[PDB]
Amino acid sequence: STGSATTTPIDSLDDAYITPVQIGTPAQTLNLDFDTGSSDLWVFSSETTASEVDGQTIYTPSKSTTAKLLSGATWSISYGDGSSSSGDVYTDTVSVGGLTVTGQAVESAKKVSSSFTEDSTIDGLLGLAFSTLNTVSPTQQKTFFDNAKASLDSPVFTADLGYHAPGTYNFGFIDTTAYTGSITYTAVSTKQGFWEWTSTGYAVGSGTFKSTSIDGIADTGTTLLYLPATVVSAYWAQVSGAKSSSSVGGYVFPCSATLPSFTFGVGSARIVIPGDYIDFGPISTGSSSCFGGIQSSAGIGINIFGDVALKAAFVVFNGATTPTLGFASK
Ligand SMILES: CCCC[C@H](NC(=O)[C@H](Cc1ccccc1)NC(=O)N1CCOCC1)C(=O)N[C@@H](CC1CCCCC1)C(O)(O)C(F)(F)C(=O)NC
Repeated sequence: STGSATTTPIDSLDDAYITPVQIGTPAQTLNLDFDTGSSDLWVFSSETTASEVDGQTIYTPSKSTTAKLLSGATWSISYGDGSSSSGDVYTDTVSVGGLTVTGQAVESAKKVSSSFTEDSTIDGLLGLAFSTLNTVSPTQQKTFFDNAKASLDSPVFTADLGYHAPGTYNFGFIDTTAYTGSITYTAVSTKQGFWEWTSTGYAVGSGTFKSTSIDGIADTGTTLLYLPATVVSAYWAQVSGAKSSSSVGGYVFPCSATLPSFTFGVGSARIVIPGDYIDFGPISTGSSSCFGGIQSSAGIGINIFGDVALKAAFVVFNGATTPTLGFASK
């Protein structure tokens, strides 16, 4: 079996991608952020504290015939940006893109932080990292993908993010029309439960490639590219008024710059992020100072290939028994 769903940026900087998902019987449609660095499917719900919901679409398990409370399960997550949510758990049927999974744990928020409340177009998350990270206690629950994987023609999904434009997640199959040339696949480490891989090095603009291993995670739920403070200095040194800013917390640059591209290595292959994908945009409505898309990881403590990097590529998460990550140009 297969499924094919359209994800669409939430805003005109592609800060994040929402993808329609059907939960329950009959279907409730919520739009979920597809998250490869987390392993919880959680949703806005009927049980969500009322003062914390603001225009989001809520799951009402009371209305679904397939919904069962999972008695005493609780869950509680917190993420890189300090956002958090917790609450209780049903199981229910979930479809993505035609692909149906029965008995999926759907974690129902009771309490979300302010950051969630603020973001009206995201009605919760669909984790796609490794099931080890799921936070439901006391019985850890499986991911959407792990539940599908039985049924799948092929235990891969693929991510094909767009630059200011809709893009597609596919389960079960590789669209050989979606990419040019060949996919290079590269080993994953599951140890910390991330799709963990190692980049082969980098180029700035039309500079020389440096060979150098950068360990990072492929993370569709993280907006920017976060690189070691060395790699990142190299890049912004090539941008005329660019500097590191304490008030902004970041690398800023005059909006009037052109950015050079960034190449990252995948085995012997090279992926090139066009300069314009790096252009985040104005830091504050009407400032002549723009925020960059390439940011240092020193403070976070892993390297993240976020959406800037992965929208440059057609990406396969091959969830075989030995997982791999495949990258191709498109
Ligand atoms: C500092 C490094 C991590 C930050 C990363 N978040 C991000 O990258 C959020 C994504 C977002 C877009 C729109 C609205 C709200 C959030 N964006 C963000 O912080 N910025 C600030 C810089 O401008 C660009 C957008 C993150 O926490 N990713 C989570 C999942 C998200 C959490 C917040 C809601 C959206 C999804 C993650 O699961 O992928 C994780 F790996 F980082 C994680 O915490 N695993 C436990």
